[PDB]
Amino acid sequence: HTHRVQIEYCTQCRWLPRAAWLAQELLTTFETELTELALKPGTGGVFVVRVDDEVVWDRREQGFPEPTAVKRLVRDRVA
Amino acid sequence: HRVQIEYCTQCRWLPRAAWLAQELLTTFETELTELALKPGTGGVFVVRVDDEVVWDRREQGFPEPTAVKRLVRDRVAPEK
Repeated sequence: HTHRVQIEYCTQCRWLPRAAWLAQELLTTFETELTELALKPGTGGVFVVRVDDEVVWDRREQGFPEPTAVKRLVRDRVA
Repeated sequence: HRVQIEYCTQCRWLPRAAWLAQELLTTFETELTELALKPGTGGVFVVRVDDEVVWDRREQGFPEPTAVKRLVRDRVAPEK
């Protein structure tokens, strides 16, 4: 466990459940490479995934975080 | 306010850890800066609030939502 992942979801948009889901998807696939995964309540329309402080996925740029797509971008950062 | 949940990875406790995270984040969304899930060793299941352990499985058993939410409110901000 050496890398950290963070998911910032828009709280008002009731996106906690999908954030939680993604957290489970990522933690189950990268449990051995992640030191921890954090959920950060966000402002409005916000839904971003960060790996080691670096943004890897932004909703209003790449759309909905499809598991596969986002898991591939997260893996590259933890080859 | 930062909360952390360390669950035993080998025990396949990710799902229950994720559930609790949702329970706590939905009740304390306005008081928490973030809630983290930390994969743990064996049989481990503890909840921490501001680095302070508030719930430990092999001491208080399964993290019943109400019980644990009350202890978390106690650290964060004692309201109803």
